[PDB]
Amino acid sequence: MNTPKEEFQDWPIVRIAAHLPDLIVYGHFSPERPFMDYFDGVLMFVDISGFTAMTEKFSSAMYMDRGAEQLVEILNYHISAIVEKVLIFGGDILKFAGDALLALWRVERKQLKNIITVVIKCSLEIHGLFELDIRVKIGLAAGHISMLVFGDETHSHFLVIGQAVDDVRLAQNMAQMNDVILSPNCWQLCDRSMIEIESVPDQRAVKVNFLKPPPNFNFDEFFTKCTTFMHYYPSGEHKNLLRLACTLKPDPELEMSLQKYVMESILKQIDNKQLQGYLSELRPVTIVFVNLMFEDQDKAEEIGPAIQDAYMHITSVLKIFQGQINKVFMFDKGCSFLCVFGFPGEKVPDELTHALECAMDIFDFCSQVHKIQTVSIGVASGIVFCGIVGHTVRHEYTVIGQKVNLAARMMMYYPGIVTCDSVTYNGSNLPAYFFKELPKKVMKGVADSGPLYQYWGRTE
Amino acid sequence: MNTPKEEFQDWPIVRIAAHLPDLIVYGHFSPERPFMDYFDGVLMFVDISGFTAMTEKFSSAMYMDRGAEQLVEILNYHISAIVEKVLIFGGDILKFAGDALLALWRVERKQLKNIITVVIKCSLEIHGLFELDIRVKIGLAAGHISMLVFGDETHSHFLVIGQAVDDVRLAQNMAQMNDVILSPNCWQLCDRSMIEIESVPDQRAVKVNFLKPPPNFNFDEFFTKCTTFMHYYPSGEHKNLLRLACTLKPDPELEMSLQKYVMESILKQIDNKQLQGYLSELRPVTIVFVNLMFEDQDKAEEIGPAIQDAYMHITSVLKIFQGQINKVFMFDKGCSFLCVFGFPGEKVPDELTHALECAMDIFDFCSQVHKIQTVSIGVASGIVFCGIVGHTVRHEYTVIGQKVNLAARMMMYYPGIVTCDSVTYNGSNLPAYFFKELPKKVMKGVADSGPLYQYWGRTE
Amino acid sequence: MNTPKEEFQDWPIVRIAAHLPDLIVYGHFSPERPFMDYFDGVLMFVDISGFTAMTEKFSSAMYMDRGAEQLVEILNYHISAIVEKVLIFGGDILKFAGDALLALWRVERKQLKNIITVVIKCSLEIHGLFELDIRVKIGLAAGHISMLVFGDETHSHFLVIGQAVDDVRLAQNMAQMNDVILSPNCWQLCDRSMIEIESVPDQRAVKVNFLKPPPNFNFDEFFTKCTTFMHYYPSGEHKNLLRLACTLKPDPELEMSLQKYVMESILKQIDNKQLQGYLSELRPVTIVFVNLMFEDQDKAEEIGPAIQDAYMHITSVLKIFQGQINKVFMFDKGCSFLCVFGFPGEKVPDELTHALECAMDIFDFCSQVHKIQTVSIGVASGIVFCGIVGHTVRHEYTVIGQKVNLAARMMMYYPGIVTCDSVTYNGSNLPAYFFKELPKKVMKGVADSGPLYQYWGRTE
Ligand SMILES: Nc1ncnc2c1ncn2[C@@H]1O[C@@H]2COP(=O)(O)O[C@H]2[C@H]1O
Ligand SMILES: Nc1ncnc2c1ncn2[C@@H]1O[C@@H]2COP(=O)(O)O[C@H]2[C@H]1O
Ligand SMILES: Nc1ncnc2c1ncn2[C@@H]1O[C@@H]2COP(=O)(O)O[C@H]2[C@H]1O
Ligand SMILES: Nc1ncnc2c1ncn2[C@@H]1O[C@@H]2COP(=O)(O)O[C@H]2[C@H]1O
Ligand SMILES: Nc1ncnc2c1ncn2[C@@H]1O[C@@H]2COP(=O)(O)O[C@H]2[C@H]1O
Ligand SMILES: Nc1ncnc2c1ncn2[C@@H]1O[C@@H]2COP(=O)(O)O[C@H]2[C@H]1O
Repeated sequence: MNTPKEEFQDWPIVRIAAHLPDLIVYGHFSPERPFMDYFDGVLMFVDISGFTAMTEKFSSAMYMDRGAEQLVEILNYHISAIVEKVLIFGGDILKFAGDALLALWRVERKQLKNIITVVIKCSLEIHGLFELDIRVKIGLAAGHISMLVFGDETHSHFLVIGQAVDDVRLAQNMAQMNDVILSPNCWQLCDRSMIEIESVPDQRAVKVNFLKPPPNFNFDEFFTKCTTFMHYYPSGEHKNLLRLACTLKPDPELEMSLQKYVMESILKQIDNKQLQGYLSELRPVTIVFVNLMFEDQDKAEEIGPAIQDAYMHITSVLKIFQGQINKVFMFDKGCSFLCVFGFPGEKVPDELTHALECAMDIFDFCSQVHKIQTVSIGVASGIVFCGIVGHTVRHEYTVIGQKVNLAARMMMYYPGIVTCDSVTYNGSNLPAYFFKELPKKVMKGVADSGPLYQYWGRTE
Repeated sequence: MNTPKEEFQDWPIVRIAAHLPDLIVYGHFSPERPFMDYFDGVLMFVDISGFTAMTEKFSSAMYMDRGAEQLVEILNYHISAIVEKVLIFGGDILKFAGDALLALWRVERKQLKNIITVVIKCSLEIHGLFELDIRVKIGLAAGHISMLVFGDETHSHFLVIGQAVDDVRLAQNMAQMNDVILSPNCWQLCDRSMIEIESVPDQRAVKVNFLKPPPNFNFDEFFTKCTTFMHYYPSGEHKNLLRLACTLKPDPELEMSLQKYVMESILKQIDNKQLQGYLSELRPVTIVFVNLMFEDQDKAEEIGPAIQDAYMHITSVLKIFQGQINKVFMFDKGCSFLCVFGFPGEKVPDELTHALECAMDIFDFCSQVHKIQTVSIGVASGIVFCGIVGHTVRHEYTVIGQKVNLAARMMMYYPGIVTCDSVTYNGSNLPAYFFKELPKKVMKGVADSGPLYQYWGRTE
Repeated sequence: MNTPKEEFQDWPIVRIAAHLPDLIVYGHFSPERPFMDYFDGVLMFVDISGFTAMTEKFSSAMYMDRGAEQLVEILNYHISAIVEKVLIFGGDILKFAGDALLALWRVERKQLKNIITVVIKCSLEIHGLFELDIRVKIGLAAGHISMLVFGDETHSHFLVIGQAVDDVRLAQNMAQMNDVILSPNCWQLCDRSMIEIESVPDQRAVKVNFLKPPPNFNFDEFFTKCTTFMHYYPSGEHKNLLRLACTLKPDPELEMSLQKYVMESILKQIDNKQLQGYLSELRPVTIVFVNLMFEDQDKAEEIGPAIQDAYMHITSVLKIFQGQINKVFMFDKGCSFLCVFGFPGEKVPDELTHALECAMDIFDFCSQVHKIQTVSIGVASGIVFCGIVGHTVRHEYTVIGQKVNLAARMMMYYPGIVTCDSVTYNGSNLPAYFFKELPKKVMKGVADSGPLYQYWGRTE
């Protein structure tokens, strides 16, 4: 009797699971919204620099209208290699945002010290692959982490929250190219007998210099000990897989739960109802970047109800005005929603007007949600890259472009108002007195923004 | 000199062959129609219960318009596992019908006894995989089998015929969930020293209790002996394949012959001229289920010419009225054609009227074909699942739905007339006196049919 | 720590590289046009006979509108096997033209003798696979070879040039079915102690009879020695691949260079923006076969500037009149461009008129380019097969059909004018006095051409 090969089965549930972390795939938590949970872990925030500028260059004539295809290929080639290292070192990729990603090693509190060594080693190997003018910067944090899941009956979103989350962002932002930086708490919890560091001027964070293993040390054996504490590390018969999620079996209840996190146009491609090619594009869109600031953004039980309330109105007005939520994350200050008008299927003239009216509506509503202290929204319009970024086994739809960065910076440097760029202002069919021309601010990461405006709105 | 890997070649002929049994793929018989051949074998009829009800539930809002995708995935996950067991035990899957399938072990007469043991073991392992409220029922028969091939210059269809065929259906219909039932002849021919059974009240068929191997028995060694008699069992260099048909090589004469069995829209997908996704759908259709009854339905030489004659008119009127033959099989009483109006590409309003006029035409013509004793047709309209069901190496296009079952039951419980359901009646643009409202019958497998009607037709 | 499988990555650059030889993929030469380089090598020209006639037959009703699909499958099955042998013996496939291909073993001059033995062995094994009424004929040449690359800022084309190139064509044209013929120079350079031959009446070329290895000879060991001189032979960790090009890594500069050789509609399919199926078709087109003759067609430095100049005008007028360059090669006499009107996306009525006006324009312009001695153009219209031919790892878009051959023969047998077939003449919307009915010539490879015409043009 034969024992024939089992071909890998690439069921729709497995293709769905590529777009999600283990934290959600194996989370089995309540469908109630907001849902909050609490755990401990180590966070790694990896940023490739230089892709934002490459994006502008891939629009030029030299790429012969295959700029989107060439961009996603070279990006995925590099990002895939980082993803592989994260996964092989036992991490869970939570989200991709442009040319960056955020990874988590969730463990019980007593194992944080040893897992931090693992993550530092991972980071140093990652820094290694990049010895294309592209550099990698890495921020690490460790400690208490909260998770929020918010959404409605057909869509779900998650976020991680708390000091470790704020810390990992602060750390990555101080990093110079090729630095691995540790949060203050990460450095207080780490195995100091092995991690040689250098102080960072005016900061309590530190920079990793090198690993200094002791005499009998064997990283393989140590790693193996750490894998006792890693619930989903592929092992035994599945030690040849990058993710346990590759073995997920059809299960309609689980699939119903997981698909709510994934955009409809992505589900269409998963379902072989649309060609793979059409989601990689360089196309004119409007970014609407919404920031909600709270009194205490480390306190999920306070902020979760507010984010949910805001989300319920945001999703509804986006639907009216033809926009979509591409990504949500916690900033240094606030919960941000990266919203996009014009992407795969949704398109118009008056797209600009709609973006601005939608922004004002979100501003007016969210400003009155309990516990939201300040709302800020930046609106910018131009050619941006849209596509699936990452590795075959772990990837997400994301946007990359100078206008994405400009909207984010606008929302940060002009808090409490709705701002737009010049493309949006000039292009909109709105009268000029609905706007106010603003003082020009020098903005981290922005060469020349062009004139900027506040959308003051219809009256006053 | 290198000896590089040969990648599996997934030629169009191999993709075609997935839709057909070895009986046709390696049959090399005459292109004349009708063509009849005669052999012996063991039949297995496997029915999954519960999918029909799942179908109705996958239309509900909870599935978020991915009901067809979710249904076919969970169905294929389960059906694939049954297919694998059948193939590994040496069987040939003849056809899929909804959530059921029919498999054949063709052997010389002296080997029936030993092959029945093989098939019983297979069935018990199948019953095993299912220890989703889904149960499996299995009917087994053995003896003389006839095959009919009928068709025209561009389409071919096959059927198996005779007492063993009637028996395998009777056996499966007495089975309670999880039973394996043997036909009377199967039980008379089997190795009684090993097969422990229980009598079935008012029946000569029996139910399998267990296998009772004797002292020196080794199933592997026994199976190996049986494989001497199995012409296409994958072996040697190809022992890692589920089917020898996976090695089929391009051959335009053979492909021309085999494609005649496969629907045009399936050939389009095989040819990479249409996306895979679009054939899985939950869509409103009309089923027209035609039953032809004969004086002796076990006698191919009598019934073959009649089926061919009926087929020639059916295919032509279906073409006029935009219908298609989805499946043909022998019932307990008769040769049935499962015909569908509205599926992938063919669609209209007046679809209902056309279904009814086509049905009446088929009824009038077939009632006058020599040797057809009675024609019965059931017409029902609703949402039905349409898609490719089975395993990657062996699968077919089929339909599943409560309206498929209702049409089949109508045709059986109201013989000699054309009947329709209420959806079809109310929806048709035909005057009401073309119909007659019928007494309601309690019908095996039908909760509440709604009012039913006879299509009496234009005059009388 | 796991070491998971790396799945083959089928990046867009690798899919591009399938359409090109190693000569271009790893050539890294100047973007200047014309670019010429010089080397030595052995050429093999392999022709399958019989596919041209199969093409006409795959249009017949028996193929049930899947003639293109069936044709490309059976062709690729056979051609793939020839490709594999060429690659495993260390050759580089330069181009496919219909059911023929041309392969190169580039080596330093001192190694020509031993490499010729390798190529003869390859050819004898190829002749072996074909012991479908299809025969294979092989011509071999060896010596100095020039390469020309010509083109503009977005398209590139290459050619090989010189006596060895002329010789390999002459040799293949004398071959009877199943012959392997050596050019005079090939026979003068080969290892005569091992290659037994037969003279060819009125020719200095010879025919291979057999290999006569000496006593201690071991082909494997000898082959291994020869692989020292083969720059890209897959080896070590990559000894299981048919081409090193299968390992190519994303590199936007390299991809920008390589894509210029590949048709836009092919790049669309590579990019998963169009279904694979649609490029295999049997469709009515017009072939415009342009031949440029030079005083000395073995002298790249003379002819390269002329071909470039001609190309610059040809590409521009083709664009106006909706045609495309499908292939370019050196004939016995001249550089020929195989141009096609009507293929995937480009289509009209007046297609015929346009083909003829485009032809006349090319004729008038190219006749005045310095060093072009004579221009000849044949225009023929009918159903031709268009599709990707070859192996998964090495294939190209090409056309096959009796009308392709007829246009080529017209251009050769009626030099110095523009000729057309009867389909083109009758179909064109041009007045009859724009033409001249020509004497009928018996033409190598042409049963009955129908009446032929000179397109005399508007005036005289
Ligand atoms: N896809 C994306 N998702 C989120 N942010 C992005 C994306 N592309 C660019 N950016 C932002 O650009 C911002 C600039 O400031 P930061 O680097 O602190 O934070 C950065 C990101 O939030
Ligand atoms: N693993 C360690 N344990 C104790 N001290 C350390 C360790 N690694 C680095 N140091 C540092 O030795 C450093 C010398 O450089 P700094 O001035 O940056 O700050 C000093 C300490 O922070
Ligand atoms: N795809 C299908 N093909 C044939 N029959 C079907 C299908 N789906 C449901 N049924 C029928 O529903 C019928 C009800 O009665 P039986 O179970 O005896 O026979 C059953 C099948 O013939
Ligand atoms: N393999 C066998 N050989 C002989 N008798 C059998 C065998 N298996 C079961 N029996 C049964 O022993 C059974 C006791 O249960 P029943 O009353 O169902 O019917 C009786 C016989 O049919
Ligand atoms: N795709 C093709 N490319 C080039 N030539 C072709 C093709 N199909 C048929 N032919 C030609 O038919 C010609 C007839 O003469 P030759 O055999 O000398 O050269 C042959 C080829 O050039
Ligand atoms: N390898 C070889 N070395 C020398 N002579 C050869 C060799 N192979 C064949 N011959 C031939 O012996 C041949 C006898 O046949 P021909 O008349 O064709 O021409 C003669 C020579 O060309």
